[PDB]
Amino acid sequence: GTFLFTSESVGEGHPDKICDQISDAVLDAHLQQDPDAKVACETVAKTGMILLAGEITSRAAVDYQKVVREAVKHIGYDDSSKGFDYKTCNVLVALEQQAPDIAQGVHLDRNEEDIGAGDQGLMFGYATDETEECMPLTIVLAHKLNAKLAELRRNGTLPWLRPDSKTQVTVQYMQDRGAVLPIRVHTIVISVQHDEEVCLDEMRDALKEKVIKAVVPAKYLDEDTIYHLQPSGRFVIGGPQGDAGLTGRKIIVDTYGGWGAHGGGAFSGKDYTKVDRSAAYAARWVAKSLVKGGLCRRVLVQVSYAIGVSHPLSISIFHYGTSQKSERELLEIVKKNFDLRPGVIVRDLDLKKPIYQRTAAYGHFGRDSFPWEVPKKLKY
Amino acid sequence: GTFLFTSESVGEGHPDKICDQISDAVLDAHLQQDPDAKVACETVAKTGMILLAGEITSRAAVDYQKVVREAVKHIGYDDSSKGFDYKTCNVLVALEQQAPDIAQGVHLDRAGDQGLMFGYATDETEECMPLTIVLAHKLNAKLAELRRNGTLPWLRPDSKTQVTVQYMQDRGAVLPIRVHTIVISVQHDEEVCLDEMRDALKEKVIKAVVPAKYLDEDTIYHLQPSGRFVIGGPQGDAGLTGRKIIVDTYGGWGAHGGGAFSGKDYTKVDRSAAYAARWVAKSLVKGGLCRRVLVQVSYAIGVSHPLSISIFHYGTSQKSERELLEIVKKNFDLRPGVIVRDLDLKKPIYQRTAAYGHFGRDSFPWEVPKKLKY
Amino acid sequence: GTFLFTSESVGEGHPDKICDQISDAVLDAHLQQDPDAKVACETVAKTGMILLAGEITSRAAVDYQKVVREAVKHIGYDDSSKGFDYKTCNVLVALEQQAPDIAQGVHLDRNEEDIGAGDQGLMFGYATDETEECMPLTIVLAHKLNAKLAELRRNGTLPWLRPDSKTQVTVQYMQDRGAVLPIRVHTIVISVQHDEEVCLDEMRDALKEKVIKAVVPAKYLDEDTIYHLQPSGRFVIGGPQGDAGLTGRKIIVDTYGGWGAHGGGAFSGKDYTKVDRSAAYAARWVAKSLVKGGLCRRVLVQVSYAIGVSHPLSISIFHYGTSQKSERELLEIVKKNFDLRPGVIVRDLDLKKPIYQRTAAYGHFGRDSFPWEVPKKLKY
Amino acid sequence: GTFLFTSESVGEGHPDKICDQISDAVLDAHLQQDPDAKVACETVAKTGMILLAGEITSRAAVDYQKVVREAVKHIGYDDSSKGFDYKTCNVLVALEQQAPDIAQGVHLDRAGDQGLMFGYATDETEECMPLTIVLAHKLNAKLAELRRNGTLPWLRPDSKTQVTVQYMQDRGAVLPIRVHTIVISVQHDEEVCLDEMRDALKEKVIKAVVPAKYLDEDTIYHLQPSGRFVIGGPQGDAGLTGRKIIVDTYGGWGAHGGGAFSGKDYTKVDRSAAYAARWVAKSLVKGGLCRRVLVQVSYAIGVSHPLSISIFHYGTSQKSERELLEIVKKNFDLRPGVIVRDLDLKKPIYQRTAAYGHFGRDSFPWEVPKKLKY
Ligand SMILES: Nc1ncnc2c1ncn2[C@@H]1O[C@H](CO)[C@@H](O)[C@H]1O
Ligand SMILES: Nc1ncnc2c1ncn2[C@@H]1O[C@H](CO)[C@@H](O)[C@H]1O
Ligand SMILES: [K+]
Ligand SMILES: [K+]
Ligand SMILES: [K+]
Ligand SMILES: [K+]
Ligand SMILES: [Mg+2]
Ligand SMILES: [Mg+2]
Ligand SMILES: [Mg+2]
Ligand SMILES: [Mg+2]
Repeated sequence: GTFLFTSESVGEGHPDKICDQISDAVLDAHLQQDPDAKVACETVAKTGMILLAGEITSRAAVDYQKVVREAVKHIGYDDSSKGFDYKTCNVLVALEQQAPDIAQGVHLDRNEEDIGAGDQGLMFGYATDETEECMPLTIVLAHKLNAKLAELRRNGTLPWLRPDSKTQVTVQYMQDRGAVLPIRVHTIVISVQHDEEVCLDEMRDALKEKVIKAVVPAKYLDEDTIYHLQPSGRFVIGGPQGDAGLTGRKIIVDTYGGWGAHGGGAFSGKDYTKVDRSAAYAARWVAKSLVKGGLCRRVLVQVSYAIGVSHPLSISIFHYGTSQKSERELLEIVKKNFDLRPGVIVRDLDLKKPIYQRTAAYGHFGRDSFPWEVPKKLKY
Repeated sequence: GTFLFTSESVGEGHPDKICDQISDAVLDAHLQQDPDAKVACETVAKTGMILLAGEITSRAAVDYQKVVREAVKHIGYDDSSKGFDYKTCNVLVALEQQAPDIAQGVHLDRAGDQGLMFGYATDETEECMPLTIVLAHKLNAKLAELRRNGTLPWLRPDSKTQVTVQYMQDRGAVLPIRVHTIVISVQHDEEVCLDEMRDALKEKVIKAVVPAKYLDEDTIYHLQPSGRFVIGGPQGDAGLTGRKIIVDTYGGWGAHGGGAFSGKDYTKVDRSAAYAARWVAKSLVKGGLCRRVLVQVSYAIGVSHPLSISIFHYGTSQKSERELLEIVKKNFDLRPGVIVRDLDLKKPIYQRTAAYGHFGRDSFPWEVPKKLKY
Repeated sequence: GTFLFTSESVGEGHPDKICDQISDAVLDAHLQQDPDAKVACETVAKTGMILLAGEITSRAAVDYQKVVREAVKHIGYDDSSKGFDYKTCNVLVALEQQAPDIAQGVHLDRNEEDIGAGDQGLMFGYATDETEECMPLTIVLAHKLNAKLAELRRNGTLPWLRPDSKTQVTVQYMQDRGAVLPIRVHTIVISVQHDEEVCLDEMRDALKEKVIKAVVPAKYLDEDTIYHLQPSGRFVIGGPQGDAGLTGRKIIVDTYGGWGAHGGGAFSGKDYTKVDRSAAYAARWVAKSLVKGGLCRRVLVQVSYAIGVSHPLSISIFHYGTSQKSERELLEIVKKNFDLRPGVIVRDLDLKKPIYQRTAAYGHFGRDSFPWEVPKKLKY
Repeated sequence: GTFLFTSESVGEGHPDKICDQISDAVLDAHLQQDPDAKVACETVAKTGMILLAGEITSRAAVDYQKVVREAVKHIGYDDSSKGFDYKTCNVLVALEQQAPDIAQGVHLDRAGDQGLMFGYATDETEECMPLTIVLAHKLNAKLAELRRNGTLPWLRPDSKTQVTVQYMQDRGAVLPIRVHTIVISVQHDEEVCLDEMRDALKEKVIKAVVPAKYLDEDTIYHLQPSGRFVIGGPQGDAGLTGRKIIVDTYGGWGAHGGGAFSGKDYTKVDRSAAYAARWVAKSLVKGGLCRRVLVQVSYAIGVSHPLSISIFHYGTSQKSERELLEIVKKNFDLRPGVIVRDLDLKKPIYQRTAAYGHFGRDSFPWEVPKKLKY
């Protein structure tokens, strides 16, 4: 019955993640001035360049140079020696108005609850009782390891740390009547960018003692746990230098780390009419409500939409055999407790609030301060 | 016992898919001249612009003006009236190409990344793929065919489809009963009327693609649901490489452990090993060992052979998951270098993978089952 | 004593001129909302692309996509068949704030009259009594031929005309005690973009009869005047297609067509603190005031500046031998009648007004509606 | 009888001059592999960005990453602290290159543009150039020399200079009396103080460059007149090719009929014929025929020989303007193809022309006088 599972996470300096964070900084800037801004901001990062491309219709007046550069500064790129500098990089902007064909078809002249989905697509929600955050342990640990790196970097506990990082966590699992039971951490891989003025031995020791031991519960670590710390050796240069990144290229990392399923839509740079984000958030909220409500131990939720149509086209519940209720009974409960129109989801989850930059690293799910992470008390 | 499941696909002129096709055209162009080229090509598309970005190690000299413009012409974007024109678009090249290692070039006498790849196969179609995503793909292909042959000359290249199937289950296998809902949105000229479009989409597209047994009086049609789709392509929506990874794979079914395919050469194990894991899954189903199967392959830093393989048959096999694993190990060598030899992955066939799905197609080595010995 | 002289002019669709006009559309957009905007907007045009690059510090909120596209539409590029389309071209924007080192050094915390020159440089003014506009006849005729093409194109008199054009006018001159006397037009070259649906014979006839005869005084045209009309044959595609243009690459065309001298500075995209524009305008005003005042028949004026310094570093007057007064006497007259500080020039010539897009084709000099073309009555 | 005249020059790291040097580096790279390459390369520079745009017909395969980055490194922009770094800048390539004509490539057995070009020469310096622009150039060169040898290591690459000379005239010749005003603005580090900079600029730069006879107690110095120039290069001011055409030529003296030089091959007659007209003017002065001279050469559509040549000697010749014209016609063939052979203009020497002036330099064929027969 046993298996290994591995999830990845990347730090704020990974070029794909730079792009997600910039995209969401641009979104939040619009939303601070215009709660109804329509935003579809894609970011591209490569040697010496950030480019913004997409569609925005907004009453806000946003200084894109400042927003981009300040976000790059926040990430921690302020020098050639690091591979990238917010002060001297190229910032190119190709942002236009949202197509009138789209605007007319989705949101123009409609009451808020009746706003059409901004696009077709499918979205999944997932939850699992194996952690208190109702997330897979592999992806929880991978994200927490990258967050701890950035925390220690920014407060000066390990001042040699730089922004680019990647972590991979392999956990050995047992199964229990469709639930999954994590038993031990099999392997932890951590690669992190660093200043020239530190040796590998010191870094590797710090990674084990100040990062891994601070984050991973001791019960899961044992004599046979494999540690690959700076496995490729030195990593002085990182970020976009000799690399290319794009918004929405870490969607598995952003969600459940390979668990459950994904509908393919990216989250970052998109306002709530883009169901790729708002309905995946709501479906997470549904999944977590079902598990915390004690209706199942593990659950996958699918929803889908058509451009310009307010209501979901389909809703599906898969409980992995972990409920006394049938999947049809759970679906009926979901339909009685949730209204998954984007114009209702927006009110329920407060999705005009400019909190999206916070979502763009360390996973969109599993943190308690977001409204989709507060379970709904269900009536049935 | 019944449930719904939904998958989508997009056309060749969807802006994200334009980028996947260009990224793979770039890969193919390199491989044609240098079979050992290393390519990590990202494409970005917005109004008027094709931007290429990324890292290449290669001996090839590629004419990007030609490669990009021919791809765009082939997709069908050849006039400003359509929103994009291969003749007049801006091709920006930001690719960083270097020569291969000098010392090894003169060495005339001749993978480590912790993660997992998933393969999936189901007997519900002959493609060994979910019906939802098979139909979604074929609906886009049909639109391109009818556009290109002049049957529906009001069609433009950008299209999206979505199919919801009502299924029942039988001992872990999934049995399609009927198509519940079809969405089609396709870019169009300024003369055709909405009634005429909706009729053609049902009668000449959907009914030519979906087996009649799956269509009934209750099937729901959302055809041109936005009302007007004249602006399309990159003009309407920015595109990037690797933003249709679920379209490229299994449509929400099975699992995905991360990574996009297009614009990456065969040494990127998250492409090559995903193709191998598909090959294994399809071999098990076509071999009659499983009706449905998820093949999960983990690789470790410092091991070439997989760290571990798990086979999840959903209860559709008489044999245990452990017995199937033993059959897999005796019949497949999933070291990444062996994969690339067995599936002939140095050949420039990647552009063809970049629309209508990487899986389920009638034309790639990973879609040819291996005859298993056991 | 005789010589030939040739000047060129280009139409609004010439790729360099597209860039000047866009640069000045961006300037005027800023100035409409913020009269004190600092603008240094360079434009680049090539196949399917307009890029803006430079420095702007302004209270205005400017929609660069709309400003660029509307200017391209105004020029007349709205279809692939023409080589360029405002609807579907790429517009990239790389506009940042003016460097604080520059701002502090030039204009910050200073009274308006004491504002420092925005840069060092040298500038020339020129005037000549050979036309009523006080301009060389070669450049007057070259500009007027391109203007007449755009006029007839836009009002539908010759609907096959497209925006790209180039004209070259060779005039035979005599000299008269340092003045120049135009005698005859030696050669007129006109190339103009056109729709596919017209033949060369019809175009050539129209160019002679509706353009050249409407614009060039009959006295200068004779039996030996050489006409090269569509000399390279068909010209269906023009503008940025397979070409590249930049702001400030037509500075000779913009000024005196090869006559007098040039200090090297471009005009378009620059607010009045950039002496490259404001002091060249003032020096034109000085030159024209001297000629119309009857102090000389032909005159060249030089001025120069240092970054951050309000006053000119040098002023020089060269009268070609066409005055009874010495060059030193004329200089003394100029210094008594003009204050060539940029902060004074701005008030005299009304240079915060958003009229700059009008300057960007058909020459900055010679038109009566601009304040630098109204002679100052001189006291001496 | 005295007057002032002012000319300027800029350093290698002035952003417009960066672009001229890159455009000509691109030209040279093409010519090194293909002497018949046609090049019209525009460079744009702004914070973090080198953009190449333009049309090329050539058989060469050029590594733009290398050509651009090496040029920037050579100029001295190698760290973010200086505002620009060759290591980390974005190189965007939008050049459109095509192969030469297929039919003529197989033709194995082997200019029309109405306009004028001006040449100018003056005996006031040995360079045969105005003192104003000679001094302005040399002041920038001195700054680069002292920066590069570590004498003044607080110097950065971006610099501008301007020199105003008080002249008298003698029968049309111009005689420099004294330097009236010097401006120097040069980018600098964050540690050096303004007093120290101003002293070094006067004592180690100006006094090492300007002949002492021209400096006096009344010479006006504007050294670092802005007060602070730490931000510089493309970060501070966008650069473009062909925006220093007066710096490249005669500094306001003589005349200019239009056109920039850099990034254009020898078949662009407004480069080649401008060089020839300089050659003619310098030959007349060095031959003792003129002290000062403006050579005006007109070309006509459909004539290879110039349509007309006028020689304006300002009264500095015993011979009439007509007699000088006859000497020019007997000694020079100004057909553009003959020019390119005589001045050896297919050689890749253009990058060297792109800073410190095209005229007056000790190293180009157009600056070597022709011995005249008359
Ligand atoms: N007016 C429209 N109606 C329906 N779909 C559209 C429209 N415009 C663009 N699309 C499609 O939706 C995607 C996301 O906006 C585009 O890439 C395109 O395929
Ligand atoms: N703070 C400054 N002081 C003086 N000159 C400057 C400053 N910043 C830039 N420059 C120079 O002036 C030019 C135009 O702004 C630049 O290319 C640069 O050479
Ligand atoms: K059990
Ligand atoms: K998009
Ligand atoms: K006379
Ligand atoms: K500039
Ligand atoms: Mg999507
Ligand atoms: Mg997309
Ligand atoms: Mg200037
Ligand atoms: Mg400049």
